Amino acid sequence: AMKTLEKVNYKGFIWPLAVGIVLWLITPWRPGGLSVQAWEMFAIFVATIVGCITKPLPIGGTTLLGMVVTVLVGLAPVKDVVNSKGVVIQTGILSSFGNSAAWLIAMAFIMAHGISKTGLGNRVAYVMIEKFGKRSIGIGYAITGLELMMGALIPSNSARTGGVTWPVVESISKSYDSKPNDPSRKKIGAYLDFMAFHANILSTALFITGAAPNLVAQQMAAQKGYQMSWVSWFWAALVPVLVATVIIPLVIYKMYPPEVKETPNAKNWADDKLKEMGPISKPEKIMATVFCLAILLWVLSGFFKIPQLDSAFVAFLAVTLLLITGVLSMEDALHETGAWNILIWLSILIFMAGKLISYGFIAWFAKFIQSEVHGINWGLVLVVLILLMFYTHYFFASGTAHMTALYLPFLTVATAMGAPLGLSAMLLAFTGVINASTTHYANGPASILATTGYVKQSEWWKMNFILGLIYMVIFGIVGTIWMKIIGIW
Amino acid sequence: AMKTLEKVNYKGFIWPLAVGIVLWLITPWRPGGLSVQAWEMFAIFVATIVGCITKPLPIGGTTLLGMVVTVLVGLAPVKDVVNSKGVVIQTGILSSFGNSAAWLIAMAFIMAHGISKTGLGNRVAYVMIEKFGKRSIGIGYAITGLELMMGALIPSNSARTGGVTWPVVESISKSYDSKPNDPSRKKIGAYLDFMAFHANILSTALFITGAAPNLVAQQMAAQKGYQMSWVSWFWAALVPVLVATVIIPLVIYKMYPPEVKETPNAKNWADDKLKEMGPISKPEKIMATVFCLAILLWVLSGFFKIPQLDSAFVAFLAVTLLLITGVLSMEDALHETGAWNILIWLSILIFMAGKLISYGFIAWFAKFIQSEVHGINWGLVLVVLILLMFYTHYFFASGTAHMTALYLPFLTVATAMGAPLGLSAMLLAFTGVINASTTHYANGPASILATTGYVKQSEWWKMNFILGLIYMVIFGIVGTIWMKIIGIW
Repeated sequence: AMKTLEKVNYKGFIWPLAVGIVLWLITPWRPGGLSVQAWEMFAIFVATIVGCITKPLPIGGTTLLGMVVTVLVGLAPVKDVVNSKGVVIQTGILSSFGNSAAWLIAMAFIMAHGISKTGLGNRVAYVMIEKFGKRSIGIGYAITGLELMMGALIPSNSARTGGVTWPVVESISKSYDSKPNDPSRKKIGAYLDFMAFHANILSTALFITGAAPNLVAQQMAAQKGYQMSWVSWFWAALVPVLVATVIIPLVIYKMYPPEVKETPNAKNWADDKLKEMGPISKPEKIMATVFCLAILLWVLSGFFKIPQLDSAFVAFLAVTLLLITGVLSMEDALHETGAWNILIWLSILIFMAGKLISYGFIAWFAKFIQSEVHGINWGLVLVVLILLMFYTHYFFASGTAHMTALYLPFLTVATAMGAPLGLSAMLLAFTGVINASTTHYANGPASILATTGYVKQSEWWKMNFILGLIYMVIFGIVGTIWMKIIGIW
Repeated sequence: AMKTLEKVNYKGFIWPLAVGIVLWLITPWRPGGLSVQAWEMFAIFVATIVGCITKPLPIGGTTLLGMVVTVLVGLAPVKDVVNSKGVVIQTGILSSFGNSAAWLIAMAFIMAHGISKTGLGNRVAYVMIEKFGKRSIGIGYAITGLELMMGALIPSNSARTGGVTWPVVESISKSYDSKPNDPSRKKIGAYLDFMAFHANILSTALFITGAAPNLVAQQMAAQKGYQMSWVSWFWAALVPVLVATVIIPLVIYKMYPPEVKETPNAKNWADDKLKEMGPISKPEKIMATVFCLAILLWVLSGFFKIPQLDSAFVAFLAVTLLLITGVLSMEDALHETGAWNILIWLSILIFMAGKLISYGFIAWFAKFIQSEVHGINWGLVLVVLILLMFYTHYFFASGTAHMTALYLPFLTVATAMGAPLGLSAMLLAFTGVINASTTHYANGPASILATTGYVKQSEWWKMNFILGLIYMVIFGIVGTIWMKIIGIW
């Protein structure tokens, strides 16, 4: 019954494969000490990322093409190759899909559809349109304050983004007639999408329990003899985080203003639509009960490290509660396509970047940086190390892997050339937080919010580059002078 | 705006939950030598399967609830617990989803949607409705011939079902107005679904390359000192397979007839609808070409063991070709809910059965049966071993794992009690083939065809039980005397 082919953007293929081909041919001229497979994997990964920007096919199609090409040129098995002694000496593409980040985000997508089905989403949206809808930046500051308060309680940033702030932004933009993948997207949806992302960055920076890279940094710094202690982290971050809480939202507002900037009659419009919506119903009350069990289990996860409190498992059990309760048919959860899309593409990207790690590319880079800096005072060693830890996150889809790979090497560099370990440790952990202001695979929240269709990826990458400059300036300078005002060095 | 709740079948919970609770509560009197964790995992598994038949929720919902319950009672982590030397000492629930069987079947589901989207399916359906179909048992024997022909070439049984025979059955039954999850299913669809399953069983029985358990059996028999020789297997199976090729289709036709048994004008109807479909189009030409590249890559799978020829990867590569050409939009591939349903539920069931293995349940069973059979002549030893090898496949979601677990133990039993090594090696390998006539998770094809909505699972299990009796009689006795005519025992 199909007559013509789907319109495919073939020009989108010109840039990635050309880039890949060119870097393929530069394999004889690799830096030395590397590996031919390491350089080939770098080539395929960069080609795939450029494909995620030039968009031949949606990102799922581009990452599927990348994964298929990866297997085709012999850089990754399909099944895990097992040691002899049980170890997996090289992992295949099918294990890509047993990833915690992807599964947490996908199940969070399913519960967000639950929220919007009940009608709870629009109830929360109208409550917040009444209390801050007068002036859009009021709503923006509302959700940044909400994220900042959640930072100290919900120890995983992806749970905060996919469970709370993204449902809020979606609801609010639906009540404003702002739908994704549409010109309509720019009435308020895109500004609040980007603001949610950077609020998540700020909340991760404020608390040592904002994201797992923070705790990796804490363990690695403790290995070298420096104890971060929540209050230590909090007091070191308080003033730079506040300077950022004022600078970043306003630079976003000037750079990415939200079309509709004032709703002078927001209070009465919101009250009317809450009155017509009627009192809360039993599907919405059930949904709220499951939502607060998800929040409470995520918070207890912070104190009890057990499987039953795993952030992905909390989402799984929340959705199975949603199924047994009757809020959600399983045909409702099945054709909620964002979950399976993110499962495909984010798992493939995490796998390819992990291969970048496992072939010795990041290790070679750490060794290169260890050998290249020698005749310099420790202040400039610190500036250069902050810059390198920042910009190497273009080659990471995790954050925990980034810290595991480069935090202890860079920290040993800094202390080996005279810099004080507490200051350097704090600076590098902060850079590990502000790394998120880069790619769409930087962390979980970046993967959610760069893909919802409200913010194009041109704008995402460019504005994140600008904000990364501002974040580094803020944290570097303000945090260094604040951290000796408090006595850390 | 949701008004009232989705209807949930709560009575469906009584039987599984009752069974689970009682099997939990009799844990102290477990058979002895069995871990409490093995017995508890057994209880959860039986509860989940009983739920898949009593249906408190769709199969995805019940297996998800089962997996959540598994984690809740401390029988499975969420992340893999790794040794401190790379070994995995306990496997978590997220690794379940990097499964080749589930992913192969899911990508085949999306490629079948491609076939039926282009209109290629209905062209194939009308060609065979014109060449067979005036009498529906003609269609049944046609698809049985198709499976029999593919058995010697395409080494994966699920690839044969999901890549070829299921699209054929769906196409034909859509052209016969026999449509799933409704009474209309009984015009011809259910008959062709069940007949496809058993054609796949027979073709797997005919050739030593019919499914992976065959090659596991041959390697184990060589470990014990008996060499199967393709022609060996073919010659030993041919006459029993022919007796089955005559008996089983007729027993299915009498037991499960297809309401529409005669189409007196089938050839002219098919010629009419082929005339009006018009000449083949470029979308269908592209789809047919990628289909036959999939088939040739699957046949090369039989001779070259390389990742680029992996049957799951071949499915991935076929779908990415379908994406590059434009046959399939990526939103088309995203809202095909059968693929994600099969991924979820089949991955969870394979995971739970694996836990059945890894906790030592099947090992205790092998040792118990080793202790139980002692004072009996070897003919009765062979009968009871065939019976046990058949009926233990209710506690297996793989088949390869079943063979790896119990084939060499049962064979050492049989040979240790006087039986001739070639005879029971062949009898147990045949039993491993005809094991499929059991559950809906028996093998890949069983999970595909038992779930399409054409065959209820009540009738599936019951009719599979009857046909399993018939399969055992045929293969056991007829194959034993036929294998005595040849120089085997």
